[PDB]
Amino acid sequence: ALSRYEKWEKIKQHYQHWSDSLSEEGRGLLKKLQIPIEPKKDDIIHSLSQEEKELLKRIQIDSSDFLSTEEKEFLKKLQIDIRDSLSEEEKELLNRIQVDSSNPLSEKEKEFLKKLKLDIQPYDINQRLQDTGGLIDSPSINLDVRKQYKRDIQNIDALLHQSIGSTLYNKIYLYENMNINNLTATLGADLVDSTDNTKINRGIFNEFKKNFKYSISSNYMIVDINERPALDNERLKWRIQLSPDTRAGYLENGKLILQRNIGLEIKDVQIIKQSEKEYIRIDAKVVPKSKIDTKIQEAQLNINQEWNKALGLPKYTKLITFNVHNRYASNIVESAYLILNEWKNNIQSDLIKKVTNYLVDGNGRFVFTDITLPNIAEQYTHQDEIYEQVHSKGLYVPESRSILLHGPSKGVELRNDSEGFIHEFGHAVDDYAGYLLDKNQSDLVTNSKKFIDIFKEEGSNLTSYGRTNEAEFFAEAFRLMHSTDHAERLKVQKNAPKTFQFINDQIKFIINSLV
Ligand SMILES: Cc1cc(S(=O)(=O)N(Cc2ccc(CN)cc2)[C@H](C)C(=O)NO)ccc1F
Ligand SMILES: [Zn+2]
Repeated sequence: ALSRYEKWEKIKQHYQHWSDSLSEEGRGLLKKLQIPIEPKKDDIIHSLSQEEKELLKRIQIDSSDFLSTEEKEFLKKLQIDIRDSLSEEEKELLNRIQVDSSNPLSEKEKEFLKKLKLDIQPYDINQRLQDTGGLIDSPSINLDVRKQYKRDIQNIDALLHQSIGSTLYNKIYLYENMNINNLTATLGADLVDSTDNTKINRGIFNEFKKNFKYSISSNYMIVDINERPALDNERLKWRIQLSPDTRAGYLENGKLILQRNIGLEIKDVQIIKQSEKEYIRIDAKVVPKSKIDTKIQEAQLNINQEWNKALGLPKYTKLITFNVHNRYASNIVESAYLILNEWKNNIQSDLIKKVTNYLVDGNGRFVFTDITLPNIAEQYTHQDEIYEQVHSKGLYVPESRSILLHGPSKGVELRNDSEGFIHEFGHAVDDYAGYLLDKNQSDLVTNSKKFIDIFKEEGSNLTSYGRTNEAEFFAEAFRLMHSTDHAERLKVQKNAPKTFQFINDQIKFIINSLV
């Protein structure tokens, strides 16, 4: 055994001059990176009108279809403060109406929350870096805050000037404990076996290992000099080897902060045992970011050439985009091949071809990303207003004729990423149908005389989320009609006959469009 405390001491000495040279502005900066600054709950609540308090008190927050997971969590802690001023029956009653309460929000509820989200952003450098993938000019937060982020990130980059060096880099390992849900909320919930939680589901594991070949860090990784025993939710244990010129800084209690924008090549992925629980070891080696970007671009070129051919498109149509910057990079890239495969397997070749030609005619894109959708230009160039921007698993944006699919998050009511894609392709089918109906006044076919009536009657029969509005109802019905599960296709035909009819009609109408 090679001594944890001597390893520590030697890395501390390597950075001792650097540490002692830090101004205390420098020190403040590093602590702020480590410990984000949260919103002041009191002030938020103090600023609500009495009518807004009453609303926030009674509102069900997971009914939202646009808030991030971070925003959703904060709001719930905010509901609590609001509520601790009540009777025990009030509190119990208000929680009593929560069981059969999967329903869509009222319009005055949604409008309120959409504006409230501008006021509950933490100031959190590493989160801002990961969310935007390093592209911090993205107009998804207030301009003034955005500029404060830029100054801080620039100053941190300038503090991290000293590399680990030629002597240390192949003598030490660095460690990082991770929650599986921070890479894939989908595989996360089902990689710990259900029979036994101390075991790893070998099938999912082979899937995860399958193309986990590279990884990108767009923020500043905090790593441990010595391995720390896992917490509850920490089933991923990274062991990282740096490169000689990897720049880093010493943090107290045996940590290193690494420079942003590095690449990691996955060298090995194993199941290992640590006190009768199973964990996943991930061995990784720091490489230059550009190397991995080169691999991403070649994959993008190759998936487009493959799909340009299969779709009867010009050879150099830029159709599929990899917008990839985060720790599960290579899976995003590989997952897109499989998603597009399930798409061609479950939808008529003529429908797919005629609609995708329409998207390409409007300079459209299939964007596969691991940054948040508000930070994708296919959304933000057409949605100036932050209160109108959407976080979700998937989005169709008609103004840019693009489908956006966010890899890392897990969609409610979804079995996988392929299902999510097909629902988005449902919005695009709705778009083209409305255009064919009326080529100058290009509107959505769900905004038509007919379909509104159909929705007013059958709008409650299918999925809970189908009850939101005409657009979503259509999209869900379209998704269920092309499910791999046979039973799903028929429940639509039986529980909502007119919609079934109406969609199959539009599909006919589209395929029957020509030269
Ligand atoms: C069920 C489902 C969800 C999504 S989604 O999660 O990506 N999504 C909506 C959303 C629904 C439900 C909830 C919480 N119950 C939150 C958000 C977005 C806005 C959407 O309508 N894109 O067209 C995509 C495909 C799906 F089949
Ligand atoms: Zn939708």
